Amino acid sequence: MSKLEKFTNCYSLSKTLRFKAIPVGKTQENIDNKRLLVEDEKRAEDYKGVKKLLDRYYLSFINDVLHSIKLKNLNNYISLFRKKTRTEKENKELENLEINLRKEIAKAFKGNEGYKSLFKKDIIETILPEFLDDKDEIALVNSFNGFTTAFTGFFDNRENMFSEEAKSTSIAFRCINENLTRYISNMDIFEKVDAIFDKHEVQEIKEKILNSDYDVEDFFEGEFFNFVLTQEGIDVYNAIIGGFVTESGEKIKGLNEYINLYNQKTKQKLPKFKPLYKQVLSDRESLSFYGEGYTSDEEVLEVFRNTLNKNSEIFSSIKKLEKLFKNFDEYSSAGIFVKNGPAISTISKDIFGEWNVIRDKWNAEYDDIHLKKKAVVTEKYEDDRRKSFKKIGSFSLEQLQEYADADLSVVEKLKEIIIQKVDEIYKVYGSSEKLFDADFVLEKSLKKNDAVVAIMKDLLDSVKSFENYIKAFFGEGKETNRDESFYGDFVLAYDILLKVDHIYDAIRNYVTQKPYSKDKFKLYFQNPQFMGGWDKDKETDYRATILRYGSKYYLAIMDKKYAKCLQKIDKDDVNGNYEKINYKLLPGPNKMLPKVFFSKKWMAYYNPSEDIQKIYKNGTFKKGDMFNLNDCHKLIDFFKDSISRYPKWSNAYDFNFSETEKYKDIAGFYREVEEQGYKVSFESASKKEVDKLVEEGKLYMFQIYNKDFSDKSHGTPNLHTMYFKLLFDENNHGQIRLSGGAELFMRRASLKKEELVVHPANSPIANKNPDNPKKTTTLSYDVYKDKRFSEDQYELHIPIAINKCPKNIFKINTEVRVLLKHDDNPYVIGIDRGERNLLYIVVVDGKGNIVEQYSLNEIINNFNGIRIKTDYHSLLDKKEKERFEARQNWTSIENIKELKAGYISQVVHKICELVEKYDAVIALEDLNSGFKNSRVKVEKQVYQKFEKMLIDKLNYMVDKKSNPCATGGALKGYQITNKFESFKSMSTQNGFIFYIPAWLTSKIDPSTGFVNLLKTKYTSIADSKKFISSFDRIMYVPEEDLFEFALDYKNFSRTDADYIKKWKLYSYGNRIRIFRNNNVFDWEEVCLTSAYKELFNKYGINYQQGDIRALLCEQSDKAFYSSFMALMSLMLQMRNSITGRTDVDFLISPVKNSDGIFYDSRNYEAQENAILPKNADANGAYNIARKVLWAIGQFKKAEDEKLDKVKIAISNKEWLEYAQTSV
RNA sequence: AAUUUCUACUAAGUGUAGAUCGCAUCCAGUAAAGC
DNA sequence: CTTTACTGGATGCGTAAAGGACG
DNA sequence: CGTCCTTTATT
Ligand SMILES: [Li+]
Ligand SMILES: [Li+]
Ligand SMILES: [Li+]
Repeated sequence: MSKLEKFTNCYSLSKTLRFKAIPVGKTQENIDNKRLLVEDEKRAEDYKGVKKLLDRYYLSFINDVLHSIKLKNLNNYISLFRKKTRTEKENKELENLEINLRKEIAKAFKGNEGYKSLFKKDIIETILPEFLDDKDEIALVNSFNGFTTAFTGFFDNRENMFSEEAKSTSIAFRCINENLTRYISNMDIFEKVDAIFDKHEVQEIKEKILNSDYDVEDFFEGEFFNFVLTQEGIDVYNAIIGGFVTESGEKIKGLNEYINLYNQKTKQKLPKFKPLYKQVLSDRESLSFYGEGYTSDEEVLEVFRNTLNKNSEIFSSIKKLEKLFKNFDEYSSAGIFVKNGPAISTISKDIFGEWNVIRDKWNAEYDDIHLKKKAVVTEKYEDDRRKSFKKIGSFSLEQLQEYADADLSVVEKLKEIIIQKVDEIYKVYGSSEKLFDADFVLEKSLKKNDAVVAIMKDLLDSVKSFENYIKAFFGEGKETNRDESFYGDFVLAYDILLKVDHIYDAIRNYVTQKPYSKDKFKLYFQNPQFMGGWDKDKETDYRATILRYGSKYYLAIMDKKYAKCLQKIDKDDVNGNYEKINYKLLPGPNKMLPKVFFSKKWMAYYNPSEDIQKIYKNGTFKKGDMFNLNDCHKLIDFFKDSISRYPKWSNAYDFNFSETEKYKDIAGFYREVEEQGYKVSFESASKKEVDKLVEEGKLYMFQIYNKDFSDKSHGTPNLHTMYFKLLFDENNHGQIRLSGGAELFMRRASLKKEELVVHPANSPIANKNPDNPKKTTTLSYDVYKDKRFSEDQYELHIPIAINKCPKNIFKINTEVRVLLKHDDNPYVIGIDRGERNLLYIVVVDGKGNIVEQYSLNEIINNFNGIRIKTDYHSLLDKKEKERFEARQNWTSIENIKELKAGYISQVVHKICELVEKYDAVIALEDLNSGFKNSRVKVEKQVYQKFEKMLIDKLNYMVDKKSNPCATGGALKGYQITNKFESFKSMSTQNGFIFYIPAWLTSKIDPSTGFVNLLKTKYTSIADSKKFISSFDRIMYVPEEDLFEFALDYKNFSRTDADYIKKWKLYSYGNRIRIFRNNNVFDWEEVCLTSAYKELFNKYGINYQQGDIRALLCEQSDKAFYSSFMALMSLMLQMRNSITGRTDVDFLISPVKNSDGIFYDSRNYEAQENAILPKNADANGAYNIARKVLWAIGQFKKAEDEKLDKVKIAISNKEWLEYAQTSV
């Protein structure tokens, strides 16, 4: 109640409502007969074409400056960029260059005298008719002579490219903010990593790529940046890091690939280079050579038959390649060699049926020489054999034959395998023989034809495996004796079998591309600015306006021939009438007031004093050093008077302006003009005459519609349906505004009506919810799946503006802090991410007490005593593998983003219900860019989506049950998050949302606050002795069958964070440890007390004998100390989880609380209403909430002027003192 | 298994509950197969 | 390195009346 | 000379 009511009418945001439009009467008939849709359909294809040529001219104009630009003082900026210590005044110096570098580039585009005419009608009527050289491209631009204003929104998309500000679409942004920092950051890495590069390695990149035209060290110089400003230069720059592939097909390595190889052999971490992003609008042709994909279905076939049939050389290559293996014995068994790699364990199996025998046979050879009888199997001898067994490049056929135990002979069993593999290829041809015939004609498009592709995929994979098998027989020699009589034939065939590798590529890239589909196309009705705005004065100009016949709204469109048809209509007293809109709007007071009252047309009529004309030009009314109060007043009084003399403004609106002596800035005056400048009203217009204007075809008319508008619906409306009703409701005092810019699309059907999945009428359908007690619905009418796509649909996109005039103006992050300082029992919601639970909620009160905790793997809703629980976590898993296995098999890739978004809508609702009920703030994890990456297949892309749709919902929060006119309803929705502009603008707090660090959120004891600040990984014998002696005591407690480890953290290093210091550890409980190598489980449950006893017996230790600290240090053997750490590590292994297993994810603590009992999360997961976390996941969210409860505690001390100075970001040291004092 | 549209439904009969910012442009990211 | 897919973040607009060109 | 398309103006 109390907190939420304050946040209404806070800021201005826009949304868009969408509606199926349905033609009224003869409207569609006259539309078809006048071919209006086909002209817009043909236009929307031509409009994408004219835009392509327009990009051609922009890119040319773009590169005229970027080729010849040289940046002033680029070096001087770069030095400041890599400064190790910048001061806050020195900090300000770097910006002004960076601001001027964008200014230097941005003005260089504008500096051309042809800049301004790139975004006016001249570019289509004049400039592009000159630049273009095609006779057809010249004609597609003439057809658009009428329509240049239809490009206005496209010209806006192009002036952003020439912006000077830090805007993501600006070219100046790309070159300086993005390319430079990446280039300069690479500049620092090269100096650090110059060491590893061989002089030939430097030259090989120079030889292959740079052509010795410049050296590699040249690029990382400051003054060579001007090369990479263009896309053409970047491709060369990105090549140094990435490399490229020549025409000759050699994979040249790049500096980033070399850094990895050094790091993989020496196990160090040197950073890799960042490639540079492309430049705006570049038509970038890649440098690496590739064979172009097939244009059409017919090509793919004609390649597939000709290249793969029996006659084709590729099959002939198999037909000869087998002959060599059948003739294998004839050639020297020392002249043929099997290459060495990891793929040779498979080879050992294909002969004698076992993988590791070829490895194990050779390991007996390397051992006997290099195994002196003392060792027998030291780690070095076992490990060194791994070094030798991959260094070997190949194996002689005779060297393999020696390994095998008789009778088996490699060459005879090699002759066995290959006949089998050529036959399996022969078998796929048997199934696929129909594809090859000259006659055969395809039933369905290749992408719609899963049956024909699986046939191609089967023949291609059967040919791919035989080749991929044979490739290992090359041996990369480089070999002393090669039975070159054999290999010469072998190379002749295999190089021709290598031709499939391009075909497997190109075909995969054709078959797997999404099928052709017809996008919806905007309707214009022969007007470039059709339906731009709703103002009644413009109704003739735009030619579309809204009508109302009770509970149904229509969209009327007046044909070009009859622009003023609806204006001559008057009320009919007796017969039926429509309600016709009388929309009136005054957009942009700051722009519209000077435009009209300083215009040439009215500059004479209003004679503004000589003072005025200088006041506006000198900008004395604007706030700043220029601002004068009385000067601004003179503009306000001038604008006030001239509006009163203005007829179409004064009459249309009812204007109340507070005394000019009361305004503090010109913004205050424009705001009232903006606020009082909008009026929506209706008039009466005869139904019989309007309907006559439809049948005549002078007026087209569609009904605005969604399913809530049906006369068969008795259910709660869609949230957007409410907004639409409110726009014209008389109780909407400007909260929601009908804005201009609507569009009307035509989406032709994409499915056939008869073919759809139909549940036949009067035949019982089965219900899928196992809780629904009615398992059958017998309907008297058909249910077509996706019926909305089986017929042509009209689309109407109506933008609205919510709170265009914000009354309540204050800082939201501050007002949240003010009310948390004064809430006696404030509530906090805790939301925790995971891979075992997608989202987990924990709700706590002002004292840290748990009221609610449940996982959100499954969404539960009840309606009218009907429960339904949907396992959205299962749906995301099955749909994920329905794309993985779809990607492998070339099949269709299912969409999952809708599913994820559909999941969030149920979650987004549940938090808002929780926020409404408990009046609770929200607590999320502080994640920067890095944490998005995950080791295993990730749904945490759901988490990033969870934020967006949550923040968006809180931006205007509505409950569809509250009365719209009441607070929290449709007209007065809550706004409890700062307006969403970008993810990068965010701070630690966003209104009710707090992004809090996750350190020590999970691996902490909720019962006591205990944490593992110990490092236990094994370093040496000596450190373990210093380890043990630090403890206050190590003892055996026999009456409890536990070991007790009392310690003071102050004796250990890097333990400053903990508050209590004095902790007594225990071996209580069981832990989980992962193996390092059949067996039932890949993990085991170690019993701690039953393992300390174990360890203390192996080295003859009297653990019973009082304190054991001196006793354990007595030992002199490494195996005792290296094993002790594992026992030590498990005691502190608070969180025990196992991958992929439902049962295991529990938190167990080694400390006794105030009542002497350990925290086992399992002793809670059984409870329904637990008072502590049930699992390591809920423990996270619980602490995430408490981290904020600490932040609320900070707010309780400070004073209302200074809450902005309160920092919500917890220090690691304050949090431990709080988790241990709270209990 | 209907939907402005998405998700889950059939919810008592052409639908139910929740959510839904469109349009255009620039850019990037992930997965997969081949090399 | 490439190619295909699907997916998402950051920008602009969400306008009437002046302006001009045109038959 | 009225009509339809193009430009414009910045709290
Ligand atoms: Li509804
Ligand atoms: Li995926
Ligand atoms: Li179904």
